[PDB]
Amino acid sequence: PAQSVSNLYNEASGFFGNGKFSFETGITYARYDIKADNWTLDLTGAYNLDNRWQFDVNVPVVYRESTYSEESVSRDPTIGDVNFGIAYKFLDESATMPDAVVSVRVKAPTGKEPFGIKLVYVPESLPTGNGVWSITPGLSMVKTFDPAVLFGSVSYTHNLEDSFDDISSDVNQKVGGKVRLGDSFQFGVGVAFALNERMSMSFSVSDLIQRKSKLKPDGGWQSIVSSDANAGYFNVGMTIAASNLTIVPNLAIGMTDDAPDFTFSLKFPYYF
Amino acid sequence: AQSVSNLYNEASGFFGNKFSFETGITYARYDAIKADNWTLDLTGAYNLDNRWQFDVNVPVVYRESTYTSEESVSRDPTIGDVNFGIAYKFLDESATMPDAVVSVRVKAPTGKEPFGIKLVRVPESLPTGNGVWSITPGLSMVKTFDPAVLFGSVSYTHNLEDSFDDISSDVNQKVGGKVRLGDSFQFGVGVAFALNERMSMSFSVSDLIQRKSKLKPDGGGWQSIVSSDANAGYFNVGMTIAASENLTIVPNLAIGMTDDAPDFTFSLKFPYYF
Amino acid sequence: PAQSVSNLYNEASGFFGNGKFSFETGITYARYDKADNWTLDLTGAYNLDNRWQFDVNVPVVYRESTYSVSRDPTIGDVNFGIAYKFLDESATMPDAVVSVRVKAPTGKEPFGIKLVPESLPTGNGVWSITPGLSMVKTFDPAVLFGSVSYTHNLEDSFSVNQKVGGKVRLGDSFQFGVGVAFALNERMSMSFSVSDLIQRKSKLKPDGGWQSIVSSDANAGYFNVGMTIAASENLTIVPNLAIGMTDDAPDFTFSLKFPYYF
Ligand SMILES: CCCCCCCCOCCOCCOCCOCCO
Repeated sequence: PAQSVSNLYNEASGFFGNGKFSFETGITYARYDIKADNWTLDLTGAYNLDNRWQFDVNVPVVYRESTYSEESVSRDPTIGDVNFGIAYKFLDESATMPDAVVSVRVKAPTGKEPFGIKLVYVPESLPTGNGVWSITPGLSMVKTFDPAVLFGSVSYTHNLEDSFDDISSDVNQKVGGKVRLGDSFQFGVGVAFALNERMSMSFSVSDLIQRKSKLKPDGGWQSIVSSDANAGYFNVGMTIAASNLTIVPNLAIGMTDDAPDFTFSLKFPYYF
Repeated sequence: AQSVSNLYNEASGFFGNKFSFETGITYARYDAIKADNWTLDLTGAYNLDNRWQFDVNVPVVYRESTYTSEESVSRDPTIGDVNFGIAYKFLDESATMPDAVVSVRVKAPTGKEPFGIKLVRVPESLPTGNGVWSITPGLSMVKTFDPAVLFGSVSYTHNLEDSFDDISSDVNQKVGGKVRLGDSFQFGVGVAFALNERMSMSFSVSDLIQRKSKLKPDGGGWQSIVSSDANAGYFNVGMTIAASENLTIVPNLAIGMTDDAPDFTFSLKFPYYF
Repeated sequence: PAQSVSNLYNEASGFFGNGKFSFETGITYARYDKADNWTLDLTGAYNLDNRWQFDVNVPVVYRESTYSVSRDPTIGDVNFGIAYKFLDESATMPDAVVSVRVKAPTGKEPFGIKLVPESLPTGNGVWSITPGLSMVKTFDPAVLFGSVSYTHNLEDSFSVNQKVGGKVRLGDSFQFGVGVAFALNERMSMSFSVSDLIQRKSKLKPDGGWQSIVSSDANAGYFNVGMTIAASENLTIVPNLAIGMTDDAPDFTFSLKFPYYF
């Protein structure tokens, strides 16, 4: 099973199932237009049991400079909302069947919370995480139809309701409350080709819908306006085989207002 | 070559593979005022000796727009502007020469006119059409340079003048009048490959330029509307997928480039070919 | 050979490999949001032995910035370019090339214009040395390729009720891109690429002290889909869509160019 195909399948299927363990460094620039430059170092380890089950942690690391006639704000490399996945390959591909993988991705509020950030207007700091617990079930198909590998994916992210000491952006008020960050549905599809024994290329489109954030001061449920979100991405990416070592570059053209203008990913999946 | 022919149908606008029925779900996202527009197209088409083609399209228009606080407007499954189309394929592809099709698109103002809709200060309602007739002549050429299939396409939209009971956005007033919607030009090109016996992919570009719109209130004079004209630009990525070689699944992303065009537009078309 | 893999390189690399004298004429449309810009680029070129290439480019610019101001066709910023290949590709190496472009301020400078403003400019109005490195390399069938450049702008001396006059320093600019290309058949190729221009801020000193212009800083992301189609033995047709990504690019840009190899 040549590395172009197997790198292509890993990337698409979300299921690092070439070896038995796997560690991966990723670096991701994103550009928001408030002008804003955001880099993101990801660190991600995964192990495999019975060719069929996968477990993994991911640790994100976040530098962030936002500019607001103009004044600058910063956040130096902090975590990160740490997330762990479990994944299960319920269907192995055949002529009649696709490859299929159900998964669940719990994510925890380890990063700096966006709530309580006062306004000395320009923020006194920038966040690194939305401040709540998420749980994201998800599905992904992949099937080779020589020489196009078609692939696709759905997921839904329930956030869990949490409470907070301070939720006033105003510089004089400790107004405590609690927050339901509303749910999201995430859809995406695309097609990939094994260009040669080592290289593979992919075109894909994904979209993300967030269903509006309710809030409750210590008061009644007053939902945050402007908080619901559509986020459209268009992606061109390879897949370049190096050694066990691999480089995976990707561009993400921001089709929506809420998605960043573009985003350059450079991932380095390494397999023991 | 099932995908060659599915590519051409799609590129040309000319069903080669007698009768054709086509159901077409489309989503489109505007955000400049946020808006989520769903369209459903029923289309039926006859084809005569791969030479003449008549067809009819019936759009159906769900719509939802959003204007500290902020109200929303909606618009339940109302049908849009129906249209009949005659296309004549005057060149056959050869070594020397392309695959040429010339066509007219007669488009009738069945949908809910935008004019009159009183702005309840946010609209009272959302339109489903432009309220005027229009005939749009067009050309489309398609030529292989194996395995690259080049294609092109150009059209002009002449809108006819029409009278309305009310052209005013005011709730408090009713001024009837006439309108000339500014005519529009539409150029676009692209390339397409057959990936296998069932599938094709496409990369394409397109532009729509529109002349400005004029009103005439009674009994005043013609007055053109500022910032009414537009240049809607689009980048397309697409595929053909022969499903039962009879059924064809046609997905297509469309990335808006210009503020005048929808942020994106996903499309699904299910040509059924008899 | 082949004629595509040739023309593939010559766009990616910016280097006339397979020719002595070369002349390229091209037309470019760009929409902003309202403005409409066309540019006619007349490029001449000589190349010595897949090793040195010299080239002259004259831009001629027609613009319509609808607030409604025009600027009838007029010469832009004429530029020339010494360019030198320093690695020819092997199984191991890439086709590397180093380049230096001087761009002289032959276009109408933007600094004079008084605020609908009187006229539209057709050039930044200062000189600029502009070095840069290219790579191309075939990993059958993928031709990977990439670019890097800095852009030093030179200082010069030179708003309506009043009329002040002094020195200006245009921001320096780093640029870089990457892309895969394909040889589709004997006559034609297809490309895909990305690039981001990063313009540093711009100081201005009245006849006074150096004041940064807030806003003059910029980031111009672009995404490009392209082709080379071989017409004659020596005429390529080079179409290229360039979808802008950030607010500082144009919404879009088509370019048709026609390099003839004489
Ligand atoms: C809260 C988590 C963020 C939402 C991500 C959901 C995406 C799940 O889609 C399944 C397919 O994913 C494709 C690539 O994912 C790789 C991540 O796992 C690394 C294993 O090597």
